[PDB]
Amino acid sequence: SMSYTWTGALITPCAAEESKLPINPLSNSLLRHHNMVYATTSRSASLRQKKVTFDRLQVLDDHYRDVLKEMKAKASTVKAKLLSIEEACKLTPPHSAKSKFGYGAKDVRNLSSRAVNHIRSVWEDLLEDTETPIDTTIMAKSEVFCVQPRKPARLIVFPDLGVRVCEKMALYDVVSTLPQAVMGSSYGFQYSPKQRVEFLVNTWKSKKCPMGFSYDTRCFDSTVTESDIRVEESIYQCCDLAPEARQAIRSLTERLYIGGPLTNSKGQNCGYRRCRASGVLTTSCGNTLTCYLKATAACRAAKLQDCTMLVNGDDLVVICESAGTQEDAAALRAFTEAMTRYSAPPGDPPQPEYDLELITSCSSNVSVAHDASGKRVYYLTRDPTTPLARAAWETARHTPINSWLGNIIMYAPTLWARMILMTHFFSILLAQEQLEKALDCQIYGACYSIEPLDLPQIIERLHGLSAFTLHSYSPGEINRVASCLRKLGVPPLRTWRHRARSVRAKLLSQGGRAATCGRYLFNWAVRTKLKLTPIPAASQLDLSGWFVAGYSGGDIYHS
Ligand SMILES: CC(C)N(c1cc(-c2ccccc2)sc1C(=O)O)C(=O)[C@H]1CC[C@H](C)CC1
Repeated sequence: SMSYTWTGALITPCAAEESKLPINPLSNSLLRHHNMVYATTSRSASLRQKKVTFDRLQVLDDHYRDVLKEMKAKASTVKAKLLSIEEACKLTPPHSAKSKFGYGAKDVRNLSSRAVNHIRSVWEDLLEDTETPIDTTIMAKSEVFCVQPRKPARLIVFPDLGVRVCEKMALYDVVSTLPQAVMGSSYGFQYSPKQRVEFLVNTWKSKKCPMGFSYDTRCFDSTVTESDIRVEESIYQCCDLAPEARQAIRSLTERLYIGGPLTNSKGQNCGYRRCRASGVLTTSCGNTLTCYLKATAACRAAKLQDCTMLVNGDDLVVICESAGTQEDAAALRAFTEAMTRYSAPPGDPPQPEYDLELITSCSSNVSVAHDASGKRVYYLTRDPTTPLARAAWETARHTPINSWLGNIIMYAPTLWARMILMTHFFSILLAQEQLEKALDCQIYGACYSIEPLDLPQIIERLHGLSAFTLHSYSPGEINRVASCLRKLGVPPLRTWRHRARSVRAKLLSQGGRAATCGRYLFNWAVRTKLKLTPIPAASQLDLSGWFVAGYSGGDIYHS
């Protein structure tokens, strides 16, 4: 069927939309070529629509039915708990889009009688009505990027806050446990950056002659069919569920997950959806399962050898036993034809790679650096263009989410995150003393409220002391960063070193934790550097739950 149908009404914004980076003193320090940074707006929704709208082609086969059964078999071991209204409400982000029924996120978290009564009614309605499509709002997603040698905005579709709270009750436990029980080590979100690097290396070194490739599905969401969504529910249905949880999942599947009407911000009827809605709790899990299923089956159809998959929602990387240059190009092409039949056509054609560092998955790639000792240490890095553009944007304007804080946590070991991001921001934060102001950022979709003064502990727990001494990065890595700093017009190492030394000092100076920041995060700043040792408070932080499952668009907030 058509992934989308449109009435012709427009996808509208519910407020004004900024697209250009503002001329700002504090923002010019970091990035100079401001006219290169932009934000997507609804003004380009139509371009995205034309690209996501089309009629899906899908042909299942024995390999597909076989992998599905293997997956359903493992799903059978799971027992999922029904979440209480209180626990569900406790998972709702503080600034989640309010309900159109007279209450918002604040009330939901407070457990106010009004928000709770409505959630129950929405739940009762789920147990009783198994057909009526549930309404969803469509909006153009606002994302910053850097011009290219632009990008039309991504589309987001989500239901009312009431329903979202119900999803959590019926499915939170399922989407957080199942992926893991079904795909095992292949499930990406169970890994912190370091562990992913480790899995990618151990998987790589386990083959005699490794051959890997990343696989980019063209607008994965619009490629998800009604069959895929029922196949996905068929997997959930294998869990031991509470009766109401089972009705809720059956009803959420027919009334929301497979499709439904689309309403813009103005109340108008925009059209209909018959594919994955990016804004429901099951998006991340559903996609990870679907992508894993099609890839695992496709790998058998293409005669690829020793298929080790790594899946993160729609992002997919494959590492396997090479069979020869020619043979691998043929096997890989066969793989794409298989995925195309299962309705996962390629965006950019996959390319076999024989150098791990040359593989981009989750917009990242593994790379080598050296620590104080001089021993080789692997870390996860990525082209810094987008992280930096976004940092500039987050410096010039005020935003709910702080990607820089999230990028510093996920990429603390990188040359760019420490040199630029840490220096830039800690400098700005001190100059307004807000090192204690907790900020919100995201990790695998989930929203987190993190304190900037706790970054040393976090970096040591997640990446290890080496992250503070990495040096002698790879040739490829410095080229990228160089090329990047040249492009956006960012001041050279010389300038950052100088700014860091100034931040370090004013940090060691003022106090305790802040001094810890200066001593650890900026140890690369001084020549007569202090010998770094394990930070006590580190093993005190509850990093449980940080890397268990993906929640992109799932409206989740961990406290
Ligand atoms: C002087 C040199 C030893 N160096 C270095 C600069 C590179 C750089 C490359 C491209 C653009 C800007 C800087 S790479 C590279 C390295 O260690 O290989 C360093 O000391 C850095 C300084 C920044 C620290 C976050 C990590 C350590």
